[PDB]
Amino acid sequence: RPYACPVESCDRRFSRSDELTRHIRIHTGQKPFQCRICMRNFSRSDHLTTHIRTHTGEKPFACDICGRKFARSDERKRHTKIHLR
DNA sequence: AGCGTGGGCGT
DNA sequence: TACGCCCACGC
Ligand SMILES: [Zn+2]
Ligand SMILES: [Zn+2]
Ligand SMILES: [Zn+2]
Repeated sequence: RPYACPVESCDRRFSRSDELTRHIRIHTGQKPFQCRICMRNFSRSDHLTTHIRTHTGEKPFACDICGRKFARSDERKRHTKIHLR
């Protein structure tokens, strides 16, 4: 973690330069991705793709046990667990 | 439950 | 650099 955040309030260190650049955004308020539908702005590309799903209702991940659908895999993961109890 | 959003990192 | 996953936390 040879990359440190120069913001005198922030404590963060990163392994690559791109992690730092990305991180900077929290400091600068830069939200480079706009949702085409609601115009809302987002700091990341991946976050934008997942948020759009809220508009379209697209759910690419289904539970293997019950077939319940989710917009995100993390949502799926959180859910499969319930089948243990 | 739904979903914003940061961190780690393969590529 | 940039993307796009996973993974996790928080409300
Ligand atoms: Zn910082
Ligand atoms: Zn939107
Ligand atoms: Zn299920």
